Amino acid sequence: GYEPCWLRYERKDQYSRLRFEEIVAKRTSPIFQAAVEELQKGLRSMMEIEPQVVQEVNETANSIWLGTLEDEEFERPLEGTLVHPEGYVIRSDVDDGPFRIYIIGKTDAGVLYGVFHFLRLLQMGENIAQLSIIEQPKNRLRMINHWDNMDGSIERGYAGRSIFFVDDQFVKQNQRIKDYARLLASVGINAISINNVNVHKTETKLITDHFLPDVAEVADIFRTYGIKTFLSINYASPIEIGGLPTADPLDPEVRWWWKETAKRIYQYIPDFGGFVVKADSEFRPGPFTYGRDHAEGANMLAEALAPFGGLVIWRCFVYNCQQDWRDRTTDRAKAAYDHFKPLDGQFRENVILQIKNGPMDFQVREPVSPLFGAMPKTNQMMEVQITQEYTGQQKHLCFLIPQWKEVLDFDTYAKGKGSEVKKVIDGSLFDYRYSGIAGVSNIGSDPNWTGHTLAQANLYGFGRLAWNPDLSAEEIANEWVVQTFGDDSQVVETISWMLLSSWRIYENYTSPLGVGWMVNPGHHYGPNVDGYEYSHWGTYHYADRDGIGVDRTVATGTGYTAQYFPENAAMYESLDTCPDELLLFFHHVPYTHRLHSGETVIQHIYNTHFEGVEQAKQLRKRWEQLKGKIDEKRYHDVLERLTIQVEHAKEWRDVINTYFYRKSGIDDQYGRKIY
Amino acid sequence: GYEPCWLRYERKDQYSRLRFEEIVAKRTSPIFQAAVEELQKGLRSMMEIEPQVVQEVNETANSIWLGTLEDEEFERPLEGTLVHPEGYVIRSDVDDGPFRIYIIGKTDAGVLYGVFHFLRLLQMGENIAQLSIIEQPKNRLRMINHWDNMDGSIERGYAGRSIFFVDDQFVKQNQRIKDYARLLASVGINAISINNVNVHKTETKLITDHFLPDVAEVADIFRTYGIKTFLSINYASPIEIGGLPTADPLDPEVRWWWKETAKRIYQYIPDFGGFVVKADSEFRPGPFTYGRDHAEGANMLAEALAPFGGLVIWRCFVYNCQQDWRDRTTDRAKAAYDHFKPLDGQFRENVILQIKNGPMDFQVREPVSPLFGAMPKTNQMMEVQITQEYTGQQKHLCFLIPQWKEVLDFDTYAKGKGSEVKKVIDGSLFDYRYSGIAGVSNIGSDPNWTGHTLAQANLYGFGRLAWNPDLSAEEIANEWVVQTFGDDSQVVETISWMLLSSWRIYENYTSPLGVGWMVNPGHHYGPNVDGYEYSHWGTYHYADRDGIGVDRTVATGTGYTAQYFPENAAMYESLDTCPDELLLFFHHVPYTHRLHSGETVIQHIYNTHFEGVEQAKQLRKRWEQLKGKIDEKRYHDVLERLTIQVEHAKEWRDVINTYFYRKSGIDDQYGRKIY
Ligand SMILES: O=C(O)[C@H]1O[C@@H](O)[C@H](O)[C@@H](O)[C@@H]1O
Ligand SMILES: O=C(O)[C@H]1O[C@@H](O)[C@H](O)[C@@H](O)[C@@H]1O
Repeated sequence: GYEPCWLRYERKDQYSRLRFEEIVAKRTSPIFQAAVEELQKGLRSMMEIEPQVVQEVNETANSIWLGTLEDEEFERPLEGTLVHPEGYVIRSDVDDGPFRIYIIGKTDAGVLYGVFHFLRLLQMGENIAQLSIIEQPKNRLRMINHWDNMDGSIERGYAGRSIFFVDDQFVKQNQRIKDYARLLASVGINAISINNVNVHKTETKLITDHFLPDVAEVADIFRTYGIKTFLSINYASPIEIGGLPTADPLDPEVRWWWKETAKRIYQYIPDFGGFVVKADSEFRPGPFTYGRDHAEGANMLAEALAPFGGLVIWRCFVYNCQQDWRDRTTDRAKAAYDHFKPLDGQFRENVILQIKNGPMDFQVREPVSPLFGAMPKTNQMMEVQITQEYTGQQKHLCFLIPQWKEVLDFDTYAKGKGSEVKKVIDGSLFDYRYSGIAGVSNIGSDPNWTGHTLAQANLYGFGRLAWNPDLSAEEIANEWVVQTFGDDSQVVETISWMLLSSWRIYENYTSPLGVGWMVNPGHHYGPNVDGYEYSHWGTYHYADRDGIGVDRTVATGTGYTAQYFPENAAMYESLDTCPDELLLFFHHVPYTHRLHSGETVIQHIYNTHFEGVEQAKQLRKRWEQLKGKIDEKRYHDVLERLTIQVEHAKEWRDVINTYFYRKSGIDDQYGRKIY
Repeated sequence: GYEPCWLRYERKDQYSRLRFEEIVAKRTSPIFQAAVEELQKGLRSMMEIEPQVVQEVNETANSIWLGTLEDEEFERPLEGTLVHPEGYVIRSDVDDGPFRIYIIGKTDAGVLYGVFHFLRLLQMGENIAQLSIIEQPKNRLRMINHWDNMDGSIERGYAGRSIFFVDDQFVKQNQRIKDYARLLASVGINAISINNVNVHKTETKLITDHFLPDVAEVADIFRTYGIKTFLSINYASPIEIGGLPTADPLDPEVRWWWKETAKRIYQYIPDFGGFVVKADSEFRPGPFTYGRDHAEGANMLAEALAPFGGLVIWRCFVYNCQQDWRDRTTDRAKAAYDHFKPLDGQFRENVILQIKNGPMDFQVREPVSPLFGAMPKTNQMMEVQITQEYTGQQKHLCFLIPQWKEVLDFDTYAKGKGSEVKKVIDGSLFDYRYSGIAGVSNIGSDPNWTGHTLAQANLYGFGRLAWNPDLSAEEIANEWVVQTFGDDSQVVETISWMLLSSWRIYENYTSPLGVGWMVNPGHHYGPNVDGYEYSHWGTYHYADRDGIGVDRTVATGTGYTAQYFPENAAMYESLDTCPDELLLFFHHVPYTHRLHSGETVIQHIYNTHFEGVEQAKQLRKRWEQLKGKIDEKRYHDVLERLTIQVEHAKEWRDVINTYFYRKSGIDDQYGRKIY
């Protein structure tokens, strides 16, 4: 019914087989059982072998051994250096006898991640005669957030309907949820929230007996793949389901009601991860409704979960969603830092502030949120958007891994040089107890799971970066393409090229120089330069007949640059050093202002919009050269979306070029067609 | 549960009573019974009298006599001149004996309209000692179109939910539908379509046995008040409910299926009015879907209804709803004439083309649709929009009667001078068998029926103009206000002033000089200059840094002016004679172009937007001076909307002024505040 994505386990030829007679499973916990089952599946499918599962080694049998440190006869120095619970070692025995592969995990989940790594090696055709591998995740939380509603819709879902819910209930049975867990665990994802952060009427009851048995069945499947389950919650639940007159977190009965709710959930799900919370945002209720701050409001929930080891993931996407467009002092980009930096040191230790990559809202380019690096005493995790709300909605190709690496490698200088975002959220810089990264799911019930076949690369790559942010975009694309489309070197170079250039191509024909937006309101797809320009969401470009851009300087504008540490604040504050790609985010400038590229701002706009369309056509041409080397169905699936992309890109190009010709009155340098 | 609107029948003082002992009802048909009942109701409520109903006159009793010509002992010369079936005469007997009032109708419905006229006279405090009145409607069809959906919603409904439907069924019982019929009949409305022109899945079945008993119960109530019932239909019904493979009107089985459907409906409703049809518009299905023209498609339905006397009301709101904004040759304003003028002479005589007042879509100002006067061989009726989709959505006050009179009195010169639109649609100019006017309903389940209490004036005035287009706006406002709020001369002058100036006030702060639109897409409420400017609906202003407007001239633009007869075409074709209020509909001009008013276009925009807000404040101030002379509830109801209006008007003013300062770079002459 659906694609295997990157877990194809394609049958090898006769020159690429392995000889094994036994799999040694030293434990029989559900996680180990899932790990053995994946190994049997991959070996049968790739190697056409079915080794017998045993729980003690046969000293003359060729085998793969699965165990933790405490199951080892001899604990060797490599595995002895593991410190992370989900770490593992893979090593080939250097005896001249039988062939042995040891997969040694610090814990059961480490064996599962090691089993997927070993199968990854086989899919990629790597020689395993002499493996010596050690792997430990850098981020403790490696999470997916679902925006799924129980009516089956998905908020900002471009890949079909919910695979969890339909008709205000759980889908019964679950085979697809198991394969989804396999996919998530294969790239190391260890946590999931199954319901929309906008928690509506039915979804509020997910924390009540009416639905907890269903929640628990889903949690049972994920637990087997090392994944902890979370629920997004309605902060006003004490009123809406508890019959309380208030949801004030300082009200004693409210506090008790959340404690009782927590106790009840842990009776159904003893390892429940915790709650995700959108509060006091976009008209969703929160502590502010009762005159309290977010430390008071998070802490109350945190105390309810604390006896059970749960976590509060408190989202920092908070801002004035009723801004007066006339008010040029108010800057939405400043809101999250101004709201949360003052609260550093006031939160309970099982609270994690979840912060999007940028301070606005997942635009094709945004500078990094200044909150990263600014709260040494508070756990932080980054939120990225795998579903492409403003990056093409899986109609346009957009591999997001390069952008995420830019954010992850951005140096905040919080503790001087070498204070990259990745060190903030991996908890090493400030010693955070809990931290990491989360991504808003791009899947849905479409058979290819992500809408665009090539958007599978974004779910894959999210997981790889969450495991190790230092992985290059090039090697992540290489692994994904080889596993999903095979190892033909023309196929590999071509799709890797498409992926790696796709984000830049889409940026080129959409909003210029980091100013964001210029999208149709509502569904957010396609060009509309003035779409929100006189609205109340805080999203303005201020374009007029002379110039464009948001003045966020301290010298003459909103002062947003001061939220950065001095090295970055100065870079952005000055007109002459601000990087071109963010210029209009930080400065209001005349259309004739000359960029570092030598282009005027206006001619830059024309150039990237004309040239972006030419690059999308090139994306399609290169895919077409792969006909015959890709199966017909996926070939045509992707080709159809690239053609949709090329046609829509022409619209972006012409709407933006005409808008700006109409305003600026300045013609294209090269005389190209502006309507 | 709801307001009586203009049928308050307020108790008179002791110096304003009438003495009657009998009502003489010469017939006992349902219409007469409804007429007697209304007279008893009004006399009891106003006069505190309950004359006995009798069916033969008592020669010594003071009485009101109700009958048709054939019930008269003596048929007098006045009533003898009646020719229209719904005409009536009211005359006081000039005998010195008992007091007698005769209400003599050409038919039963004429007696009902005469009964409402007589009660209108009493409400207004007129001396009835010596009445001699003759009244005959000018428009044969005086119709209301409902945009009600069976889920209870109303498309472009700003006055609550449907009073007909809820939960995909009919509301059972019906008292409110009876009072609604009383209101419609009091202003002479004689036809109604109860369901949205956009006919969705459930609504398609309104022509099937599953719902026809319900339709018929509603039709029974309306029939008693002289109103014929119509249904809007889904042109694709032969496929969606009939199981046919096509809905091609030339397919023999499709033709038969509509004949059978017509026969079945007339078994439930023997005087069924007919069908309203939106076809080949806004993605709704029609003949074009099968490669046929609208004469072929209307005629097929017309033949199905013909044996039963039904009518096909075929809407002319047809256009390219997938226009390329780049294509400046295509002009949505030309579409209806180009589609239907070629078909003159091809339609069956029980087809009526229903044409909106203007060629775009009910904007605050549009020139008159050129189809009026252009089809001597085809019945035409005009469609107006009583619900205020683009004229303030009943948040802003907008009495539409002055605009409708401008359209009605517009001289097409189709047969030389004196070829006003009103003569086209009343059928006198071309001898149409069936013709008239329809209005899209502004009511809903709100207790005050129209959302804005003062929008009741629009339903009232629609009906009065449909009866007699020559009535002045001043006397319609005077009648409505006196009946709804009483006769205090400060109350009367004030509300009449508010009504009569409201449309101009709202135009002043919305789109300038007839160009239309500049509304938020989707719900269509409030300012958004570029809202549809790069969309596919054909609605562009072409504003740039130098100028604005649609060039619809023959000399250099779309040639739309040529659709008018020569006298109007030349007026609009020339830059110097085109009236200011339509200038940007017809010409693209520089912001510095000087109007007949002496204003430049840009300064005109600034002036009317600043001054419009000052006029809305004045609307509120004048209503406030009426406190104490209006009941508290309606006083506060209206005041709340006027305050909403004033605040929203400030938004319109500032968004449009800033947009145009940003584009034009030209400051306000007077130095007023432009953000
Ligand atoms: O992050 C959030 O909560 C919000 O992000 C926006 O990008 C999106 O339009 C919303 O659907 C969502 O609820
Ligand atoms: O007249 C029509 O059919 C259409 O008129 C528009 O003014 C309105 O936006 C639509 O809701 C409607 O269906």
